[PDB]
Amino acid sequence: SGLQGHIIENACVHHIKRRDIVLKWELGEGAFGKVFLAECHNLLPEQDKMLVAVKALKESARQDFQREAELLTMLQHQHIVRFFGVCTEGRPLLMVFEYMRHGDLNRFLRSHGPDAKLGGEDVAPGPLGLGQLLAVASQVAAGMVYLAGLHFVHRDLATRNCLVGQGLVVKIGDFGMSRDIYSTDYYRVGGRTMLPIRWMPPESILYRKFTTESDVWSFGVVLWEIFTYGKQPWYQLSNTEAIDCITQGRELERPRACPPEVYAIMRGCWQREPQQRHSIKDVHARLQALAQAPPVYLDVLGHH
Ligand SMILES: Cc1ccc(NC(=O)c2ccc(C(F)(F)F)cc2F)c(-c2ccc(F)cc2)n1
Repeated sequence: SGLQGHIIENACVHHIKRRDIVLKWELGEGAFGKVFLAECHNLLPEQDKMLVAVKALKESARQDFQREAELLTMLQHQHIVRFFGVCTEGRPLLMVFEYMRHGDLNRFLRSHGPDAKLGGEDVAPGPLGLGQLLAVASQVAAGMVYLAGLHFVHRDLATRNCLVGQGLVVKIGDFGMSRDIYSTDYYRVGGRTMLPIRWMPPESILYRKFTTESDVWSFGVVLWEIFTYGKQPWYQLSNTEAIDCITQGRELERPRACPPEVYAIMRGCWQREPQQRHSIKDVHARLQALAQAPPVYLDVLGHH
């Protein structure tokens, strides 16, 4: 449950008046609640009014909301979805986040991939270029560095759990609806429990262990998703065949658009032994340089 997992190991929360939040329309809905585009007044200076994404809590779940909001208030970084605070006067209780114009990273990758149907404000016509793909991956890594820095275990790192804003700014974050919107990205064990198996290392599938290291493995899989324009990992396999391949040491193939150097960052996250796995700091440091490298050096990395 991500935020919940960090709470089960271990207020500065900003409050917003209901009259300062004006609900416009729904963006999505699930089981834990729904998301609305809203207009927020007197939130930030030199703006007066601004657009935000509002999570409306759908029982003794009100206490959960408060600790989640406390955790979200602490979790502030350039590549973590900005949390503005809560509205606790009257029901439904709301969490207020920034509005991310391009939506989740998976949706954005596929819409700028070779399988997209078809204007070009933040990015060029046709599929994303190498430079665009690298900057994307680096921001996700930066965000994961801040999380390993604060010693936070995500448990569900995937491009569907990242968001894209104006000027191609990518941040880790979701509104708790991935299980409803991307149900095929989870394996239903029984009753309620749904696991993102295609993104999980052998110790999370086999031993049910979740760490900072199972999170670097997921990043490796996120790196693969970036270079395949949001394709589902092990798409050719059923849930049981995918569990089998992961537990039997199989590695995901090198994507077409992926340079051997980027594939080496991936393979480093995919070491069977959690200890052997490369730290997120170095995975990020390796990606920052690859992203901020001259086009002369970049063009020699991408062939054909
Ligand atoms: C059922 C479910 C599953 C997963 C969720 N996401 C998280 O726990 C999560 C969100 C954000 C970040 C980061 F890094 F951006 F700070 C890290 C995370 F692990 C949620 C969720 C619950 C409350 C909420 F305000 C937002 C999302 N709910």
